Amino acid sequence: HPETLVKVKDAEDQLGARVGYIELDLNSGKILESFRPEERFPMMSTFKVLLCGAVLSRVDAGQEQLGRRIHYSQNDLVEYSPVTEKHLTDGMTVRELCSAAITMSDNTAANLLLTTIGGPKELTAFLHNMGDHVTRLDRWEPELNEAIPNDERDTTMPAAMATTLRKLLTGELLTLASRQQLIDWMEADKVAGPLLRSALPAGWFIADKSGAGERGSRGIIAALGPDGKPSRIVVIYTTGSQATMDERNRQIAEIGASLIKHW
Ligand SMILES: *[B]([O])([O])[C]([C]C1=[C][C]=[C]C(C([O])=O)=C1[O])[N]C([C])=O
Repeated sequence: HPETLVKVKDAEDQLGARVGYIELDLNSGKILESFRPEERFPMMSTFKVLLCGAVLSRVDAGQEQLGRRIHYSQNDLVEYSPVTEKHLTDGMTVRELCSAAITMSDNTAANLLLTTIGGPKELTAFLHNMGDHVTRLDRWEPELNEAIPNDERDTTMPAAMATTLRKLLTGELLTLASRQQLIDWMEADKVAGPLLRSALPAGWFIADKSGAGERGSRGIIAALGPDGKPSRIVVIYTTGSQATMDERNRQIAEIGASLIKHW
């Protein structure tokens, strides 16, 4: 809805930064609405969904186990390791790691998982194989959140990320069981409260993943819909603002409010 585009532009004005936006029909893959769909934005922690996706494909293929336990040490600990830092002694399973990386945005959990699949280059190659020739992971946590202007490293495009997420959630790429596992993690998200979630009406379905970074970067990817089921993919990225975290949260939630309102 064009009225949503009005809010998006309003957001750019409010934040004094670029905003990338996309609304995608889950079933058909049709673009319902877009704003700078083909400009690059830093993915930040939104990439964690893609990471667990690659992990799940490995599991499906017998190359990995959800139950496998990983034993890391204090040396692996990076800033923003709310969960990992609590299990230093016993380690954590692949399952718990994906859960932490997604539901809590745990940075260490991501690096550990990155290691198991062969690093950024491997994640990148996974994406490329599934038809996404744009999205790219170049660094590890937490350097990937650098967001230097004009840098292509660790970026995606709103259209690329939307279509990729769609393939992941509804394609033949993952077994049905893995798909669900993926959705289950996004659904249990615990740090995205002040974003789309704040405008969501009761009884609606939401599976999402947020992210933040330097240079006022903030973003969210999500599958949502009325009646406990998703029917649309929404991707929102911003970068360059000198605004506070709170002001960035508000604009995102206001965009959400508009999209819901004009559903
Ligand atoms: B992520 O954006 O790569 C990473 C970890 C992260 C920490 C706190 C809150 C969020 C969010 O809103 O989802 C995160 O993603 N960001 C940094 C700066 O390390």
